[PDB]
Amino acid sequence: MLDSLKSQFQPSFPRLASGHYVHFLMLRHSQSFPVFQTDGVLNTTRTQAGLLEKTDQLSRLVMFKRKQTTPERLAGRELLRNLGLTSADKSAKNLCEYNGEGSCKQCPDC
RNA sequence: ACUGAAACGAUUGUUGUGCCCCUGGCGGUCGCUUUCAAUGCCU
Repeated sequence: MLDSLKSQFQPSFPRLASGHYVHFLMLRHSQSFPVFQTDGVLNTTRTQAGLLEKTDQLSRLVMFKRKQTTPERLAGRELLRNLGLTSADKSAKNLCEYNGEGSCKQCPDC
């Protein structure tokens, strides 16, 4: 499989966005009691139940972009530190810190 | 530069501590192992 798909991707990262999108379609299944909260309650919104022309509204749980992207993002940074591509030590030449001035400008996460 | 670029309401926490299905209660009451029988027949 991966040997055939190597044609689709860019050969190096472009300056301008070119309009090649690889989309991952997933079902995230709860396995033990997640708590997607802000403001002290589980985040919810009213939605229509389904696309087939319903009158019927339905309160569904919302997992915000932050609540899923950051757990993916940070699990990449700890892998890069374990491979020794980036460092946690302030005296290293390949330091990367998640939010402040000390963010790298080179590493895969950035 | 989409009023733009990146953006975890988070960290920690035992529904806990004590508690006797407990107390009282007769398997009880009535009941004939009974009824009939030649140690017998001869010397």
